[PDB]
Amino acid sequence: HMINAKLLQLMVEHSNDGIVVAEQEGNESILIYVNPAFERLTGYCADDILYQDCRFLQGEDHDQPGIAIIREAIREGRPCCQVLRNYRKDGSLFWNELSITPVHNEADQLTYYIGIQRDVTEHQQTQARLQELQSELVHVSRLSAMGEMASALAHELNQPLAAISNYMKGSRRLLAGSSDPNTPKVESALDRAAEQALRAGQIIRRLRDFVARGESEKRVESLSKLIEEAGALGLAGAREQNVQLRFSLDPGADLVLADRVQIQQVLVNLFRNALEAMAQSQRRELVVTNTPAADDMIEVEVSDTGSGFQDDVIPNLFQTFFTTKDTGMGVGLSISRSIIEAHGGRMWAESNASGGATFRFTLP
Amino acid sequence: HMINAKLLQLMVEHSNDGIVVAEQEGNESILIYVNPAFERLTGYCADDILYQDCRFLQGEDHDQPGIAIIREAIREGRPCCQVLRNYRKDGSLFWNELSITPVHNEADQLTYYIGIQRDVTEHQQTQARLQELQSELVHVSRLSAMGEMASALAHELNQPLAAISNYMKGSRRLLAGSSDPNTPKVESALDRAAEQALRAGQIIRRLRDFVARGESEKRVESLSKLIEEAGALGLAGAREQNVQLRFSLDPGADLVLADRVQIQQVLVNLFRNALEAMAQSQRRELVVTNTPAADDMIEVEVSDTGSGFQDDVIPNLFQTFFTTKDTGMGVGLSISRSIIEAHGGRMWAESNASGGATFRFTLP
Ligand SMILES: Cc1cc2nc3c(=O)[nH]c(=O)nc-3n(C[C@H](O)[C@H](O)[C@H](O)COP(=O)(O)O)c2cc1C
Ligand SMILES: Cc1cc2nc3c(=O)[nH]c(=O)nc-3n(C[C@H](O)[C@H](O)[C@H](O)COP(=O)(O)O)c2cc1C
Ligand SMILES: Nc1ncnc2c1ncn2[C@@H]1O[C@H](COP(=O)(O)OP(=O)(O)OP(=O)(O)O)[C@@H](O)[C@H]1O
Ligand SMILES: Nc1ncnc2c1ncn2[C@@H]1O[C@H](COP(=O)(O)OP(=O)(O)OP(=O)(O)O)[C@@H](O)[C@H]1O
Repeated sequence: HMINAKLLQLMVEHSNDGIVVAEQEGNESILIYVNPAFERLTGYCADDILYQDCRFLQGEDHDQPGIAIIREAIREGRPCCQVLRNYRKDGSLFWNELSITPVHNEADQLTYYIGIQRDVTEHQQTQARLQELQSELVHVSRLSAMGEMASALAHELNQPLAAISNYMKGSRRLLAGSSDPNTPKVESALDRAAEQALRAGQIIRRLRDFVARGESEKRVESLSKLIEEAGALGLAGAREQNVQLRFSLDPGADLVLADRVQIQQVLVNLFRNALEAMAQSQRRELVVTNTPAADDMIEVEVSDTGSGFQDDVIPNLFQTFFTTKDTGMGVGLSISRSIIEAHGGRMWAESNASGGATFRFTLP
Repeated sequence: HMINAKLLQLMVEHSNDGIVVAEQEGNESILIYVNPAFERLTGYCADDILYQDCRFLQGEDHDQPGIAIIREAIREGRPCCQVLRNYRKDGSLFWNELSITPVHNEADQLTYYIGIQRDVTEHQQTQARLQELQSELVHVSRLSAMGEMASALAHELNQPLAAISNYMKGSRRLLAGSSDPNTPKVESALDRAAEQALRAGQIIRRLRDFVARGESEKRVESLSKLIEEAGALGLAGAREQNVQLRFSLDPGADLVLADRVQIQQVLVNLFRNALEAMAQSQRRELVVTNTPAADDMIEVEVSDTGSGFQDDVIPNLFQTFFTTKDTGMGVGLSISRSIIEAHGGRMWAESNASGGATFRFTLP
């Protein structure tokens, strides 16, 4: 009609997408045409797999929810789109997105099917990794948050509880030189008061290390990889708010010794902090840069042109619970600073020439 | 090469996927064939859009990154796959996935292109909302974890600190009827000891309500909608780990009064907990069901066939910090029960007949 059928077949033959045509034979949907893209996608030759049902690509994996959906859609004659785990000739696993359209041929009085097949292995794998990274980030966020919470309340209670015990020791000394008949009752009451104060010390340390159970070591980590992993989580919104991203990396300064989950959470917090500071900024530029620093250490810098720092803010930063945000907890930077220094580096902040914020840290 | 080109054209014509053929004319890739699927996808008639470049679907939206990728891929003759913001005839926006394959016809000495076009508007939208839900979950996880923590250490310290103040009041009472010369010194020391206890009392509530700032809003919420949002986060792996999902919902008993972020986080925890319990299970079945239930309420049930509960476990459940997991906090169920009861319902647990766990809650 619009185009020669010979040309249309030529396009299908050379399409980069897997395209097959199948023929209904009872409970079989036997292949009657496959294009070279389908031969590459599946690793099979056309002369081998023709005139049998495509379900052989599943091989052994039959507990897939999409299989029943396809069978019902074929039984109803309606099209369908499902993702299945298929296996190529060499046995390698790929996820195959099947777009199947049942078509009825009047000339044959027979039912055919056209299937467009696309490899979504790369989509499934990066998505599955993001769910790992999302659950990993949530887990370490909750653990470290209560960790900073526990050390904060412990240190802030350290002074009043110690004062209580000091007043007990002083009162007991005053009561030592006493002959009053009620003195032993007072001394016993002061004893139990001292015990309860010490027990409060026991309690806070007990619930502190209940959320600190499970701690890690360090390993060789690629900065490129962890910057990309942290960016996938923390920088997902740059395009919608027009933040210009620049990752300036040093190939000579790419491998560091770091525990990947702690540096991930530092960068996620820095990335999110930077996006928030640039919400109302006219210039929106985020730069990440690595250089060797200290004496045979390596420094990573993340600078923004965001809302920046008032004169009083910078020295109140990296301090537990300090925040300028209505809903901020002010623990992100405090946890981050402790993490970088525990890795053998230093972490600090400064205003940049554009009125924004610059954070630096070093890693070995 | 295996089927008649007329039959192959018949399949392309009736494919549920948009399939077009274009012809290179300098910097133009003019349409020479579109199938009815593309006419429905684009809302245009074939007689209208033939023999012009498909770029009219972009309209004015030319600040799309895929346009440069497609233009260069066409210039190089290599295939490409990009998603673009296109607008149909009525002006409504849809996201279009373009698989373009440049093909060379020797008979013409001309370059053609075959394009498979599918509407991915829903995929892009559910993914963008999923990115929102992930950041939303991280935010409230850290907030609520320190929130249930703030009440936790306060409740465990409530007894020793109250005892300290009571022993101060009792000691002062004993010292009232005393003539010993050192008594006024003792009384003054006991006063400051009591003051430090009260100051420690202030401290825990102060650091408690620093994380209680954003805590107290409610709203009308759809259970169907929030179950799907929670499922997107918590149940993302059911298909890939072969968990059978069944949501048996009643549309007449679907709308409840609930604060959506807190119930979402309750469900996310239940969904992840259920997947973990079925990690080593031979039968993997997850059932979510809503029914009318109480004198004013509607009940939602989440049942699994997972590892279930040892005989001693259930009575320590819904209790803060009780966990059977090496890395667990044991606050999820505790936070969940407080959230559901604050929303006017009740929450409890029981073992099911398959050896797994069943959780129920009700909402108005
Ligand atoms: C045109 C067409 C193409 C198909 N391609 C594939 C495929 O590439 N991989 C696959 O695992 N199943 C594929 N299937 C699905 C199988 O043909 C089969 O219908 C499905 O596994 C469910 O059928 P069953 O319930 O009889 O197993 C395709 C089906 C049709 C109609
Ligand atoms: C076969 C084919 C189909 C195309 N279909 C679409 C389409 O449906 N929507 C769209 O926005 N662009 C589509 N394009 C892309 C445009 O034709 C154009 O190449 C693109 O906008 C980049 O070229 P330009 O930089 O000259 O605009 C298609 C291209 C080809 C070759
Ligand atoms: N990129 C930045 N630009 C400007 N100010 C920043 C930037 N990053 C952090 N800050 C400042 O640091 C303060 C503390 O931030 P921090 O990361 O510790 O926590 P937060 O963002 O307030 O809260 P939360 O713990 O919920 O993430 C913020 O209130 C803000 O004033
Ligand atoms: N669906 C379930 N099947 C079996 N056991 C479960 C299920 N849901 C919860 N549990 C049990 O309840 C215990 C407490 O769970 P809870 O939700 O309070 O926290 P958690 O999963 O241990 O930790 P976190 O709060 O960090 O997620 C778990 O250790 C687990 O043994």
